[PDB]
Amino acid sequence: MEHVAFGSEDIENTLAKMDDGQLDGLAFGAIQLDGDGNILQYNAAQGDITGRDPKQVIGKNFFKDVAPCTDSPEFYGKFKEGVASGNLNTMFEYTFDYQMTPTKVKVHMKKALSGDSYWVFVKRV
Ligand SMILES: *C(=O)/C=C\c1ccc(O)cc1
Repeated sequence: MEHVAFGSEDIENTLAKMDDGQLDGLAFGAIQLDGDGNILQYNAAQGDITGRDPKQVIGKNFFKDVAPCTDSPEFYGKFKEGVASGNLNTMFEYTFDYQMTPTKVKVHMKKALSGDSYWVFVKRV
């Protein structure tokens, strides 16, 4: 259980040191996306919430393949804008409802410290 609070101001610095195994000890859902939306990391808390098997979604496109419910200006559009601008820090509520019971969550999207990588953090509300 890695002690990092959701929405922490310096979360990108703290998560810079975690490998896939340490990511699995977070109290919340954590997805790392590349600039095109491909999933690079996907932790255990996130699979708990979504029912996805983390090893099976690495490599897949989040917006096209795994989470089409996020393919809308309200989620993907903010993502695309941040990638385009090279800056991203936003939090909002969303409902996850593809192939699963509709689940309301808090989403925090933030640019990683490292290269062209972007974090998506999720927790139940
Ligand atoms: C909408 O599609 C939100 C996200 C999401 C992620 C994974 C799975 O399996 C369903 C939905």
